[PDB]
Amino acid sequence: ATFEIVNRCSYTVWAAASKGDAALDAGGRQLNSGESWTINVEPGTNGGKIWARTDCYFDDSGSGICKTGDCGGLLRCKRFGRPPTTLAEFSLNQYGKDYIDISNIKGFNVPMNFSPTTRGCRGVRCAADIVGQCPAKLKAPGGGCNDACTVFQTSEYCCTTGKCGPTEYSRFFKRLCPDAFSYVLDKPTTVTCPGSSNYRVTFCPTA
Ligand code: NA
Ligand code: NA
Ligand code: NA
Ligand code: NA
Ligand code: NA
Ligand code: NA
Repeated sequence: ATFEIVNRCSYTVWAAASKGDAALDAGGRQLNSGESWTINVEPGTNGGKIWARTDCYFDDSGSGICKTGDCGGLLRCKRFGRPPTTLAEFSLNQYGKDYIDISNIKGFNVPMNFSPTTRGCRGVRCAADIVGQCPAKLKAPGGGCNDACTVFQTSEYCCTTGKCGPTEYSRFFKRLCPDAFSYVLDKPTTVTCPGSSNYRVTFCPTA
């Protein structure tokens, strides 16, 4: 499957793509404002994620640091990124269909649209100014808006027992972005697409 990743932000981002225990395609790349990077994701990929990283520095070996979404200091991510990270999430070719969503469960750093480029389903978007409106206690000094699990490490925010409810913090994310997951047991906003669809992830879609 192809994913075109497009940076419409006025600032550089470092795109990242991983399924948690491996890179997808090259795993990461710099995208200056306006640049597009197309990756190939193997059919059947389960639990894939794409995200933006901000304020990165990398040496020639591709080692360094980002202020949001850092994946163990690598340009080319093999693992998931450090919150806060707006997440494009997908599982492909799962009994004949693809499943996509956007999640704020690991916080928010960059606004995002995640849409099919082929027929048969709609896209999802979280493009509100969540960083600007972020509750004081969730603001990440390094940048972005943390989720409450990251900040407070409670069973209720992290849904550790599989029994949690919405919270004042999850409701903030849900108010600003109704079409993204705001906590683990949120009413799902997953979209079913035809199996083997192709996609576009756009950072700052309303820029
Ligand atoms: Na992101
Ligand atoms: Na990184
Ligand atoms: Na998530
Ligand atoms: Na506030
Ligand atoms: Na939260
Ligand atoms: Na936007």
